[PDB]
Amino acid sequence: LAAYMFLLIMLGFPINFLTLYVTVQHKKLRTPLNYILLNLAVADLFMVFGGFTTTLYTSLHGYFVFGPTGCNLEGFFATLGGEIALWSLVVLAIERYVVVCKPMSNFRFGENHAIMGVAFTWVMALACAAPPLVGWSRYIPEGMQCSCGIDYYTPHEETNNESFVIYMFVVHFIIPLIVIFFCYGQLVFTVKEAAAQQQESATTQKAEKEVTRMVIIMVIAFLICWLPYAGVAFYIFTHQGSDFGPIFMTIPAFFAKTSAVYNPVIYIMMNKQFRNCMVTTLCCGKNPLGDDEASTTVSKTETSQVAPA
Ligand SMILES: *C/C=C(C)/C=C\C=C(C)\C=C\C1=C(C)CCCC1(C)C
Repeated sequence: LAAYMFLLIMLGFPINFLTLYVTVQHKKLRTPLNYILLNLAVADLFMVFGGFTTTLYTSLHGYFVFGPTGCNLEGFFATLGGEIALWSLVVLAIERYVVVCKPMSNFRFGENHAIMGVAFTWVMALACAAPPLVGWSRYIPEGMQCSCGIDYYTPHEETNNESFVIYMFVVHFIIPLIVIFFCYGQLVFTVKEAAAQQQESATTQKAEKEVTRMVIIMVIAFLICWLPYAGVAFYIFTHQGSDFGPIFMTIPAFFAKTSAVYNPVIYIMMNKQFRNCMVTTLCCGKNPLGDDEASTTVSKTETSQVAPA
């Protein structure tokens, strides 16, 4: 595995470099909709803790085995490293969305709760600590966490798979999905809304028009894995290999390593710097005539202005 980890946690880093500069680039004016590279700093930098250091050093060849921990990009930083993306998109997706999901909540603060859902976030990182760590200490369980082996995992992996496949789900792509939908009914105020994510979505304060590329990606961000894998990930993680689920994994662990590709999910920058703009040159893009080179802070007295752009 060490060099599918370069094919594709290198080239993953550092075009997660020219991605993961960029929410340490300034440390942004973080957070916003680039909390996503503060969430996916602790989740696509930690997906390098991960695909360099320990899951590529000690981490799984390299090492090992080890353990370590959850494997631990896989148990930890792909909870975080995909969980956090499920979240980072129950917000983005559909941060059409946040702001019209919700109630724009104060004129902000349909920030949410996404800032404050960043405190929901470790709410499901103390709550993907809670089962998770007492997932391992449900006990061996601590199978491919500690072992990286067994022997609940398998006699009887159904609780254990059969609860977390069905435990993150249980709710985590149950209501959210059903809640979470609905203002993914701000996805029917979005299906007619790319006339809104176009003009209150090429123009709802922050980074957005291309915001509408919103949902070119964000339901292929749904789909990209998490349609063939909501398929071959639910049914996979009935788990049931020995020797065919894994292996098979990779493929079952490929597209969430081609969803460690925060590249066409930084542009989606977009998102702070595709608005500011309005202007003379170029696109990504915000009306578009030109789109530049305007707004900047406050968010403008001129030339691509003030709810800019
Ligand atoms: C690269 C390896 C990965 C991403 C390993 C595990 C993936 C998950 C625990 C996926 C969680 C999710 C599910 C089941 C459904 C909604 C989307 C999701 C990514 C949060």
